[PDB]
Amino acid sequence: DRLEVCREYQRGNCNRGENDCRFAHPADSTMIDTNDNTVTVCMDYIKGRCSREKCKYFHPPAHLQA
Ligand SMILES: [Zn+2]
Ligand SMILES: [Zn+2]
Repeated sequence: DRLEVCREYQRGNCNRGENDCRFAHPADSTMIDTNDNTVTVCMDYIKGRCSREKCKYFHPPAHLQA
């Protein structure tokens, strides 16, 4: 899974906010591919199985997985 990052979020301008927005709002420490502005998803998280203390892969909220 490779999710499109919210360009408005990246420039400090997302008026929808993270909860509503259907694009990714990744943390500054999260792996991002600058070639296409996507974040590769943590597949463990999708299954409720990510127990890593500091995972560097995007954990998509429920409304993005929908
Ligand atoms: Zn957004
Ligand atoms: Zn994870």
